[PDB]
Amino acid sequence: NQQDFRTPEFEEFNGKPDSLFFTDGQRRIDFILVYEDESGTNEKQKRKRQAYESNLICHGLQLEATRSVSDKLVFVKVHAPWEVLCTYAEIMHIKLPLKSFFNPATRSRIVYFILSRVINRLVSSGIYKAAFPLHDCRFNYESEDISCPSERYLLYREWAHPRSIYKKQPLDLIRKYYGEKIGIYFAWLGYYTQMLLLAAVVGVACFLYGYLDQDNCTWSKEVCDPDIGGQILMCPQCDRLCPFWRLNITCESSKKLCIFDSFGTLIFAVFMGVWVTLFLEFWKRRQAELEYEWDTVELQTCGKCIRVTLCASAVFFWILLIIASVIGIIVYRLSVFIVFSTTLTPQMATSITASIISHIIIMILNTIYEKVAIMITNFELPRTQTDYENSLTMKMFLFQFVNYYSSCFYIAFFKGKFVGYPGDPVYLLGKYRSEECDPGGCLLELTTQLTIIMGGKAIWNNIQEVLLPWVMNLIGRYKRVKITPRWEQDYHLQPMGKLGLFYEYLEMIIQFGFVTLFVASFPLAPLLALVNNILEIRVDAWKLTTQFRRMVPEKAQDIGAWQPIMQGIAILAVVTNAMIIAFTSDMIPRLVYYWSFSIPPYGDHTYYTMDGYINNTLSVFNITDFKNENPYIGLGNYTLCRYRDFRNPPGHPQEYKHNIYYWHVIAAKLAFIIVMEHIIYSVKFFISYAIPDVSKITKSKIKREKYLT
Amino acid sequence: NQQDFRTPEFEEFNGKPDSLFFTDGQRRIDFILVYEDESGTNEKQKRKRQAYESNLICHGLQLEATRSVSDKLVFVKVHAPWEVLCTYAEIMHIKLPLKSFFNPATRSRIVYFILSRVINRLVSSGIYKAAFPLHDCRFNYESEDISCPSERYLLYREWAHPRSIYKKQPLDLIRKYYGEKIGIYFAWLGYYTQMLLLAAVVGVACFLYGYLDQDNCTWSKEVCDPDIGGQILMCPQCDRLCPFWRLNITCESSKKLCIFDSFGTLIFAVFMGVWVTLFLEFWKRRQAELEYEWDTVELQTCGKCIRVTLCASAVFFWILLIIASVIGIIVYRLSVFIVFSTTLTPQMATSITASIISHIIIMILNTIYEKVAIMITNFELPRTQTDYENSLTMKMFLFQFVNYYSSCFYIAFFKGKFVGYPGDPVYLLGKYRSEECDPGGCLLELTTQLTIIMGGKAIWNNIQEVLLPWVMNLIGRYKRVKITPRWEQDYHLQPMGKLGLFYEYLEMIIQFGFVTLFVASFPLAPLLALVNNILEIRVDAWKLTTQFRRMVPEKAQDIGAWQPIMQGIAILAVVTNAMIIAFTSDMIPRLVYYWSFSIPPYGDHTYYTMDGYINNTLSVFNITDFKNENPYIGLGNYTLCRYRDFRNPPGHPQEYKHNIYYWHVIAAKLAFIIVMEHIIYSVKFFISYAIPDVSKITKSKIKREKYLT
Ligand SMILES: [Ca+2]
Ligand SMILES: [Ca+2]
Ligand SMILES: [Ca+2]
Ligand SMILES: [Ca+2]
Ligand SMILES: [Ca+2]
Ligand SMILES: [Ca+2]
Repeated sequence: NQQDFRTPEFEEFNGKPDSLFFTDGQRRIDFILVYEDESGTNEKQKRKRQAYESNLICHGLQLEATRSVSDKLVFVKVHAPWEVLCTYAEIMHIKLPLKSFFNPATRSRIVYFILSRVINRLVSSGIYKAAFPLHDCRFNYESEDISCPSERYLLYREWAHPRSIYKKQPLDLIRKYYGEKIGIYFAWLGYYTQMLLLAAVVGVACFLYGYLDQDNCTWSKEVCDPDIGGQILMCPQCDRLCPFWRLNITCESSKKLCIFDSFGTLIFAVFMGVWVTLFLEFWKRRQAELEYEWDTVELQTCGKCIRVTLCASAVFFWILLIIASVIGIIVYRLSVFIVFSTTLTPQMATSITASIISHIIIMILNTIYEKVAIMITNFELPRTQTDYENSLTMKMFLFQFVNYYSSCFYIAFFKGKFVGYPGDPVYLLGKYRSEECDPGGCLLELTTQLTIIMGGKAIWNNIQEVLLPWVMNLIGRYKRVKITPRWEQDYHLQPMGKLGLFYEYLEMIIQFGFVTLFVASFPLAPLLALVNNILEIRVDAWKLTTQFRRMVPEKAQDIGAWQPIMQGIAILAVVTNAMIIAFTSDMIPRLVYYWSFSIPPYGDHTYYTMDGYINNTLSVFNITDFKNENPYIGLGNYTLCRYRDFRNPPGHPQEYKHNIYYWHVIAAKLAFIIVMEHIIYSVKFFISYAIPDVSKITKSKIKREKYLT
Repeated sequence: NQQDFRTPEFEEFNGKPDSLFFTDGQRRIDFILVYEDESGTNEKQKRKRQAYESNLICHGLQLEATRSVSDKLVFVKVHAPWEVLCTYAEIMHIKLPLKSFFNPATRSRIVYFILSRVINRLVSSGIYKAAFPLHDCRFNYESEDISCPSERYLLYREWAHPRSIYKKQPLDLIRKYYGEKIGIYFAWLGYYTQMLLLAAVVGVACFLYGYLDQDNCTWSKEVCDPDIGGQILMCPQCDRLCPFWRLNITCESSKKLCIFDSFGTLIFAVFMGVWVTLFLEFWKRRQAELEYEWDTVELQTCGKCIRVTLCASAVFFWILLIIASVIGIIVYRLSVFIVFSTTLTPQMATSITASIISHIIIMILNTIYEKVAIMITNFELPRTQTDYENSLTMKMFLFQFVNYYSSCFYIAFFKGKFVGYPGDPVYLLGKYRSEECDPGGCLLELTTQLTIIMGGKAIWNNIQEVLLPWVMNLIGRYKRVKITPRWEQDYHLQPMGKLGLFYEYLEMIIQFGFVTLFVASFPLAPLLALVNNILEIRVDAWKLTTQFRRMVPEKAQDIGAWQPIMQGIAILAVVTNAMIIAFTSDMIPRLVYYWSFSIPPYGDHTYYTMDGYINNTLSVFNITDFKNENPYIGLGNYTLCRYRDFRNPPGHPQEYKHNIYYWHVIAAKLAFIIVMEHIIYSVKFFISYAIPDVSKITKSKIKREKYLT
């Protein structure tokens, strides 16, 4: 309980480069503690470190220290004798196999438990420079020792190296080497990849059906027609800066719509609801199977309400701030301002530099959000580590959810919806002319945004994720910080800090939200997600195996707080897809025209048809602007312009007002929303109620194991 | 293992009327087995009974039999010695209080467990006439024995007698005497009564707000106006049998609407969604509290799929049959036919007799449904008793759900909705003129039906429930089947058969469905339910204590399969209330007229107002009927009649077609449905997520008990 003595066997030796044992070689190394003490504060640090070491030795752990070959750095090897391992395996209910005994992962876990009981506070408060377990050997080179298995080498060769991208991951080996948390994360990623493969095959089928039926979409042919669509003049989208544009300029865009706005996309949206339900249920079954196999199950007021309300209010305030930041696209404006202030076509180079600066600002904002969430959680800390982790997960996920989906939601649901008509357009404030929809359409803009986020941004994210730890290691290597032992080699690696796997989970949860919430836009989201995940498994494995210092293995029977998050995203996905199809997409007006507006009562066609849809939906507008300016007159000599709305034509008794067509279309949209939501929710409830939570084989295996034990 | 010997101490004695002990008096009676054997089948029955008795005695139970004072009836008293009780309390993990030992309830439970291990099959197959525990004494008279506590007498005096209706139930005493199932049922009933009191106070507040604001509802004043509402002629509701009726005849009805169709009802519907959420959550908390207090927690393929599909198809077929039976009101028609074939104003007597016959047919149909559900479950029996009970519960609940709510759903959502217009009315088949809405309105009809079901039918149900066991006992008493001992007295009581508490739960679940699903009609449903439950607690207690033979105590940590049923009813209630308000109620058209149809664009009023609503919603109709008959001409000389729809007036370019008003109203209804459903579901999710499942005090109490033990 006192600093009776220092670490015994204080001697230096690094002759063996791949030695995981002590100088004698009988007992292996289960932990390494790195500190520098040779050079008022220094004496206090020395005293505290000596006291901690003496207390640790008093518990039975064997510690011995060696100075670094390259001085003022001291590495203390920590090993647990057999009696200590047995007593703390009796204390901590570890399911050993009963018909070298403990694999190094569980040995390191036990030693870390011992360090925690009497380490994190010391490391944080400059007492210890580092504290970490040891890898077997270099990932690319076999271990010199023959007795010691180089399972890190095999893990790199068959699972982490890109040459083995097609091989299924050795999840048992991953769980054995890194622990249950990493293993369950990678198992979930693989299962997600398989389900994405299924959804991607179905989505490609629907996309191909839409693609083959391309020349037979009448409205696009009318749009591209120089007569039907070439003689339609559209009102300007802004004051004295947008010109009267004919519809022909959207012709190419219209073609893309016939591939992304068709009944195939609706069928695929229904199938995607079903697929999300199946994904959740079969993940529950697989999670139960993993719980059985890996034995992951183990056992170890007014003021509070006011604090909770205050923290929730602060979270809501910062969420609003992030909403304003993203919708206000202030990052791009700031990047442009910085580029202009600071100083092979110049346009593309300037765009690339602006994008790079925007990405840097984005990552800085992300770490700012992390800091804010940490501060808020500390402000309302319940001091329970699991509860603290869940609360921080929820806060950070909300921040990232807003930061990533605010632009998409604005494009889908709030961009161009409230614009009025060219006469008396809506002005929110002194700021004028709330932006209207793009000439191609809001659905096409949303599809383009999703393609950019899922196609290029995912690749750039993977490249940055694979290069950042490598660069951080390379700068240390060039910093000069000849043969090097194992502990020093692992010391010069980037330590995966707290909530390291949290970001890996968060990236995939954001991808899942992109795939499910906005699947009504384009059916190729599952395919892009599939490609990204196939790359992501290997990039995460490679960066964890090589570039990152080994973490203490943990245990977890589930992905954690992400399960309710995914369930909530699944619930929200039905509503979001229904809204996108009804509001963002133009399929409902086309269907209504085909079934109600082309018949004799409201048309001149004897049977249902789609021709004339373009000419019979664009409301006319004579140039009579309210003087509450009238920018149209100065632009050109045009007299009548047609806009995308269902107002009454000029000269009507109630002109520029919603007619029967508008309310019929609105009723159709709302009825579609209600029908789709109710049908999809009923199907999801039936599927969840008709699927066992645990696997059929797992029940029998558990029963047999209980019978035999 | 063989019939070595018969029951020892075979002797007769009934001198002590309230003796729960044997003839000696040292050991009490824990069970009574009643049989008759003194008079080829008889010898086999005798041999089997003797073998069973010998096997039972071999296990250590002490049995002795006495012949009835009034012959051929033999009662065998069964008692368990101390060693047997100890060994089977070690076998069955009973939480005894460790700082006469076993109360008679648990003694009877243990003895019944012993009987089952080596009784139900014997009783079913005529081997034993009966097998039951014993009450302490007569409910109205103190036990003669002083040592024996007459807790049945106290239970009747303070909880079951109607004189103690206002006193809170002694739930601990109920659990001690009857067991955990009965105790938890009564605790749930009491908690339901309290929550109903809260909801009823709020509903009475809303009803009073609607009642005070009665003279200021303009549309009812217009309806009752001899000028505005007296000059409106309505089209007949049927062919050549309904006359042209002026609106004045509905004036009184309109007044009632101003009390049941107002913003107060909407506010109360929102509050009722919130109240259902709070009810479920606080019941979860109370259930956890009871689990702690009473220690209720204890421990003891293609062909199958084809069988499941076949059984589900049969269930669906019978559900459709019950739908047709109830909507077809065949019970009332059959009762009228029977009355006419068989044979102080005659009208009221005939109506009362028809109602009595209808009630008899209803109870016969209920037992038929029970038999059908039993047969289906036996057809697909998984042979697990808990699973069998849950499946039978689901089947019987579905049958009763249909049988009780089909009429209400038809009135609310399918009666008068699809009628077309007087020109070319819709004919489903050769059967003509699908019935239109009542002149008062579908909402008033639904409110009247709910009042009849909740107000009078509940009282009649309570009267029948309290009289049926009493009559069945009285007929046995008059059958002559002088002093009588305890076992004979309890023998002459109606045995509460299998799933006896199932019906008690089912009645309250049906009442809960009536309260929640259709609360948008009238806000007084919680008050009527509160009165009915206040009576129901006492009637159930009285009929269980006095008129029914005592049941073996059981254990259950929850109400059972009824919890998911109530959760599903709660989920469906939001949708049903939204549909009722939007579709069944006329509030949405009134709101639209006040905000959109009374302004200058569609009205002549400078500001928002409700006057002129009646004259500006009833579509006109000139007498021009299709000849696909034209019954209107022969009825009278009227030329133009006004009907409740939004078709175009005659002479319009597209006359008798839905106009902009109809689609505006439909869009308003659907938007209200979407908004209300989403808001209510979000609020329910937030409330469930912000309420701990277990009580705050219960957590600390469990922690303290674990610390001290
Ligand atoms: Ca990545
Ligand atoms: Ca990653
Ligand atoms: Ca399931
Ligand atoms: Ca009753
Ligand atoms: Ca009852
Ligand atoms: Ca809760």
